[PDB]
Amino acid sequence: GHQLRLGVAGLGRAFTLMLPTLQQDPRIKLVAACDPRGSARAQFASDFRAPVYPDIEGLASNPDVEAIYIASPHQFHAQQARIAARHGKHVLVEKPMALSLGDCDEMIQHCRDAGVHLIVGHCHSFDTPYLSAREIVQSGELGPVRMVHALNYTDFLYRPRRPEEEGGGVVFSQAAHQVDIVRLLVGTRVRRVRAITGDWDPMRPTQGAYSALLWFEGGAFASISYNGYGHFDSDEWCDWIGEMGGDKSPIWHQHFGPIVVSCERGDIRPLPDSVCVYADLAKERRSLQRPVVPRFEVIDELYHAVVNEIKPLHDGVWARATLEVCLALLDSAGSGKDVELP
Amino acid sequence: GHQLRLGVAGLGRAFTLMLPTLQQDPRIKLVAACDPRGSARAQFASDFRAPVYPDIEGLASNPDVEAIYIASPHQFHAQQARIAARHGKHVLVEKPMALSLGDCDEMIQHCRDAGVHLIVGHCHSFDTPYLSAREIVQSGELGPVRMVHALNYTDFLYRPRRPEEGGGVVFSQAAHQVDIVRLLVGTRVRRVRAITGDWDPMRPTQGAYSALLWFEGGAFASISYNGYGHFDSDEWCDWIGEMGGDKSQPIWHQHFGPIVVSCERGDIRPLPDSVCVYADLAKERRSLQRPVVPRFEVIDELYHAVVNEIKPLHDGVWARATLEVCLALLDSAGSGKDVELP
Ligand SMILES: NC(=O)c1ccc[n+]([C@@H]2O[C@H](COP(=O)([O-])OP(=O)(O)OC[C@H]3O[C@@H](n4cnc5c(N)ncnc54)[C@H](O)[C@@H]3O)[C@@H](O)[C@H]2O)c1
Ligand SMILES: NC(=O)c1ccc[n+]([C@@H]2O[C@H](COP(=O)([O-])OP(=O)(O)OC[C@H]3O[C@@H](n4cnc5c(N)ncnc54)[C@H](O)[C@@H]3O)[C@@H](O)[C@H]2O)c1
Ligand SMILES: O=C(O)c1cccc(O)c1
Ligand SMILES: O=C(O)c1cccc(O)c1
Repeated sequence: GHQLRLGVAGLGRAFTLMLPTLQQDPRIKLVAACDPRGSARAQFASDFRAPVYPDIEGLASNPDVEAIYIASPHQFHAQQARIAARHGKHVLVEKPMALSLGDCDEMIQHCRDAGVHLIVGHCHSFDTPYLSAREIVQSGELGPVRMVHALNYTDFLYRPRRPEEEGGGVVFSQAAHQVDIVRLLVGTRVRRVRAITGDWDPMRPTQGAYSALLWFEGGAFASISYNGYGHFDSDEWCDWIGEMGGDKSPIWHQHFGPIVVSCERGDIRPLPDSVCVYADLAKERRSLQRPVVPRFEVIDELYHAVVNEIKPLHDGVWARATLEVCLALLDSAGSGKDVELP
Repeated sequence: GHQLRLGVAGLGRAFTLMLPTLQQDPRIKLVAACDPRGSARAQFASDFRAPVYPDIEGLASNPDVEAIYIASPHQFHAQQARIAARHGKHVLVEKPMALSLGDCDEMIQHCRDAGVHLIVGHCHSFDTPYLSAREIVQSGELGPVRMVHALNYTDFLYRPRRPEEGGGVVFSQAAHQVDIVRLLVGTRVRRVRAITGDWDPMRPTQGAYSALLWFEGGAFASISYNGYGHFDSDEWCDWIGEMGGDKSQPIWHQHFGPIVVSCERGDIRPLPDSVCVYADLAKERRSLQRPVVPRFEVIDELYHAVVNEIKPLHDGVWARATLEVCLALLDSAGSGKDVELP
């Protein structure tokens, strides 16, 4: 109802990252959890005075549960979403939604059939500075987007959230956010992708870096670069605020590295603490409110979908679209040619 | 001799940009000029008490001239270099060397045959911060280059030098970018994929681009440029402008926008006032000396070529190679496909 009664499937790293949000947002009450590990279940029952289960059948069968947050490893998402849906539970599943388009399709179908909402976990494209930059684009204040340039230099490869890195770890985890933000901002279909990955650390035989071109319906183009190898830190270019809102040198908004949106008549630079507008008339630092609850935008989509029936932007269809781009990046770098997106 | 005796062909915008350099560098004496404009000739005779001519035949026939600086519009370069060479004058020609590979070939051949040195005008790849970053890469200190990311957001399209506008921002602006990237990686470009953007009717030329470059040995670069004068990426180069000025009279080095060089074991960020090295052990701001003469690196190549016979890095062959990449960018953007380089 007023307090969304949330069950959690998979009490891992994603869950723990999401916890301050679920704790501090007054719209959420944690009512149950499942986890195959006894020590996680035990932690949760203690922490939230709440029933726990070894699996999703148990969580999904608890009728007090209204919605299930899926933070299990990716290969259980499709199954866990299916079971939640069968039992009339709305679903918030972490990025990645799934690692195949087939899993995603099934997920969409099952939630569609059960008549429950399907929203995809935390993605940085939920972050207020991007929603706000999206608002500018959609307002027509600067005309349509023509070019987007995005870059993130991080230490993901060596100081990550571990179980995400199946090959292309930084694509499915890191490019997911980047592509999502770019899609949010441009607001049209990706039609073509061309990607180069870099992989130059034997100790870490996975792709740690990439550069990609994206062509969008309507003729806007994006370039996105990522480097996970932990040397230069591009938070220097985001007013020295880290990914999770923290100060580097009472939080600010989350972000995913320097991004410049070029509209026909001006540039938008979303920052963790403001949105900078460069138009031919004025140069503007437009203030943002400091978030009281981190990642509250995630809870907004969920709360409004379940309580008010408002179709959420970050649905299954949306997330599957980002997955498809991510698969296309990997195919492009792997094969050395363009991928065309239907 | 000790003072290189320099004739100037074409007293245009390039010349005037180069002038503080030619004035202040003690190795240079301006001894003669040609220009089809009587008012430019008159200005020069007055300023430098020096003989002037309507054309290159006159400048080339002055036997006191040791070297000729060609600052004429591009379509006269090949002819003016041919004539200089015929008369045993060394040649410094502005970027662009020429706009066709045929012109360039002729230029190389003529200077080769006459036994005179051929160097290509100012290019930002001459700038000390890049030479210094090059020194690090070539030293093996951080291992080979694996990735380069370069971007420049400027007001070129609307506040340019103006006789530089086919594909104006490619031949003028991407020339510097590609040159810097070539200098830094230090191997051949093998492949290019480019998108250009052109979204101002009042300015029906390409004002923006993003391109992928593959290099021999597997390094890749991505380069982005946007000339539409909104965001100003000098913000990311310690607020120092292209020509070394402060944008918050001793000045700093010249540059061509934010560049990050990823070597196998570290990143190099060349800045107008330092070279930042991010290696696994330490993060280092390596200081540079403030130049006494702007663009002295250009006079170093010329002076050392003519007086000491040291083959210059920025020769005709080198410059032609950047032109070839630039043609390839335009061909790639213009068509929907990769261009492979010989
Ligand atoms: N690591 C991150 O920061 C992060 C962020 C975004 C999304 N994700 C996604 O969420 C997934 C969950 O892993 P994590 O990164 O949160 O850390 P993690 O591996 O510590 O957490 C996953 C935990 O979920 C539990 N789980 C629940 N149901 C399960 C089932 N049926 N079978 C097996 N285990 C089950 C397991 O005990 C497992 O340890 C990741 O694989 C990734 O796909 C992770
Ligand atoms: N505009 C710049 O700042 C800049 C920078 C780098 C290189 N360049 C290159 O140098 C070229 C020179 O133009 P500019 O931009 O310096 O400005 P500009 O057009 O003011 O100067 C070029 C002048 O050279 C003179 N000239 C000399 N010999 C000539 C000849 N044989 N025929 C005709 N004119 C002759 C002309 O009077 C002409 O006006 C440009 O076209 C460009 O290719 C320009
Ligand atoms: O959504 C997240 O929790 C997250 C945070 C860090 C990186 C990543 O892959 C995802
Ligand atoms: O090399 C130059 O003199 C120059 C100066 C500014 C920008 C440009 O296109 C070229």
